[PDB]
Amino acid sequence: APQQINDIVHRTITPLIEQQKIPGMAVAVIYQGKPYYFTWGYADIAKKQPVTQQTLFELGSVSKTFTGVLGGDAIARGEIKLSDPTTKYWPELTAKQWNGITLLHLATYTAGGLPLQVPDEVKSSSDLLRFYQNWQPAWAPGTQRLYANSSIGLFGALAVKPSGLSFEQAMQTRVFQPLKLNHTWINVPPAEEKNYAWGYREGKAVHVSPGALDAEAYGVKSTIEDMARWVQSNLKPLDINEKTLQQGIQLAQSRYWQTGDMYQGLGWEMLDWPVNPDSIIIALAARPVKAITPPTPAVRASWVHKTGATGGFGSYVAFIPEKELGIVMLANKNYPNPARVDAAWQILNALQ
Repeated sequence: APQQINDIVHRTITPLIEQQKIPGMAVAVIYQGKPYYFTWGYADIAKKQPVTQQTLFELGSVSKTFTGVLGGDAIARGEIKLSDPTTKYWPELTAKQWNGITLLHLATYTAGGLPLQVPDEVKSSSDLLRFYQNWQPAWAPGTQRLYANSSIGLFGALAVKPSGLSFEQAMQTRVFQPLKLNHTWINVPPAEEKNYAWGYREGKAVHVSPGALDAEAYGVKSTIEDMARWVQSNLKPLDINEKTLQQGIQLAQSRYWQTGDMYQGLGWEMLDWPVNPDSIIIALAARPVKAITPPTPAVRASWVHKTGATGGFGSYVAFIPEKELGIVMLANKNYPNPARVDAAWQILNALQ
């Protein structure tokens, strides 16, 4: 643990935790490819359980990076193509609006305004079918980006259909296990409950609620050690032995669409490096997108990132491949995104 790293980390995080009233936090910095870990505060306030390197946090939308890489791995296996119509994998989707919507549109939030959330009343597979059949697009496919769990969540479900595996089995077998993410879960097993932090919302201890497409969009829980390993795998996919997984990582960091200074990958979002935090940083923001035709392969000089939240948790991951530099920040309070990005940029800027 070089003193430069200790110093910038603690000097940035301590006041963050103070200002944001975060009960507990874990941070990993990847510096020249090696991880360094830091923890503060409480995984469970009532039971006075500390955050440790083994504490599980809800990743929220950072889960989409796993879905994106799982989908990439499926493409690499020749199981699906991003150019395939959604109806190839769900022929029961017969409503006319689906003509022209591809798996690429689903993965990148460009299907034409699918909603941020699947409604709470949607539980069964028949309920879900009805939901997508009834949805009325605001826009033609591939014209506007609207961040949507109902969009990437559907991508996740369809992407695994040819494999025969459940989404959780595919993710375990094809992503978690190969990468040795042995403390990363869609469903937290009873044996690991001792390590599962409570989230805190308005001072109340909360965990994520079950929902349709939860696993695919927002349901991964993980430790700071596994998340550091996830960042290492994404910083250097070539060091991964499994050919289709290596390829899938690369596909998830390709640039499919541009809006402003940002490029949409599968799960991951990217900006050209160098970049200031103001350019890096609303319940709904509809943005016109330009297609990148054809998509740009993963650019090493990029700030690659994803913010994530559940009711009680706030996470952030960012890395720069050309510099072998990265950070994961996991907290059991959902605090504002700009504060996450500022802190990450401050740390990585100091080390870069």
